[PDB]
Amino acid sequence: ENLYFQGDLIVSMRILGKKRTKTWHKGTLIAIQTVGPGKKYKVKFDNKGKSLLSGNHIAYDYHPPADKLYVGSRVVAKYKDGNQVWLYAGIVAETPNVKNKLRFLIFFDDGYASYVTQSELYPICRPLKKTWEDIEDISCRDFIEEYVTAYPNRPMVLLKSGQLIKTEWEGTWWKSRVEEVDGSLVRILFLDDKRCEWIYRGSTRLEPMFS
Ligand SMILES: CC(=O)c1ccc(N)cc1O
Repeated sequence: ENLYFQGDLIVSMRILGKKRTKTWHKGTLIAIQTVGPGKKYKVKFDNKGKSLLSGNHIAYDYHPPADKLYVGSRVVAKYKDGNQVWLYAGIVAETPNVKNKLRFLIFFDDGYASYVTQSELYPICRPLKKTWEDIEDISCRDFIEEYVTAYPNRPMVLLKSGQLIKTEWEGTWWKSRVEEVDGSLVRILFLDDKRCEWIYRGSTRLEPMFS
């Protein structure tokens, strides 16, 4: 059947939709379709191109109130990529507290982690019951499932600036150095390449965690 209303969604609403590039873009909800127990949402992107999407592949164009966000919430967030920014899907790993200077920690679907503000988040409209089950990469999906279900039990390595450690990249161990710590994240310098990455302190990419 063709619907005009479904839960709090209404045909003609402005929304965000997931493109095949896996980045998220503004559009209009132009149709809602049922096939028995299934629902699909037809979106016209601001370029006139159209997709028929599942409810976990659309998000509201508004910032969620803090009482609606939990560890494990499915969100779209601002993803900082060199000098350019995209909207990309992730999972809430931490809500604001004194130790994180009142920020949200996001674990993005590609395995990147970053702190963001409430004004950098958008809630997915129809998340799955197990919110991690639409993460395409198997190793990223299994990590989130264990993290979210074990919380608040979170093994982490205590690190200090200047500490020499081994860090994983492309399946092997690299000589690296701790440059800075920010809450649950550490900035690692790869010593041969002379470039940095922000990594979660509970990641088995850090040899001390792995051991
Ligand atoms: C270790 C880590 O930071 C991490 C793991 C899985 C994932 N989907 C996203 C992530 O950010």
